[PDB]
Amino acid sequence: LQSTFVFEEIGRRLKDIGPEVVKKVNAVFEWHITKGGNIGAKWTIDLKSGSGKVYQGPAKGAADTTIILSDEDFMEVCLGKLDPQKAFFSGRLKARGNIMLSQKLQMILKDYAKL
Repeated sequence: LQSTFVFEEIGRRLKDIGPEVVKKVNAVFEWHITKGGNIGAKWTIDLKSGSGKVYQGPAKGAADTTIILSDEDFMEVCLGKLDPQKAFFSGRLKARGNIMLSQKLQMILKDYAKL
């Protein structure tokens, strides 16, 4: 899966910026990465306490938001070739629970990525 390198890089960056992100975000994001429409990987980005954490599999507690999309579509979002809001409205990106939290996540992580 192409997305594995991205989740690992998010975990490495959270070592440095995690405390500041956690204050601004305050939530737990679960990711179901599909291939052949079948779940090829699950990840959690826990931005709720400490320096935050990225780990494999479902949230240890409740996830605020769950996003489901293909490995390819996830990579296209990360490469700026697919707008995440456009993918959502076209039905390529599924988001459950608190949908707008994940758009907050998008904005904050884009800000830090520019530093």
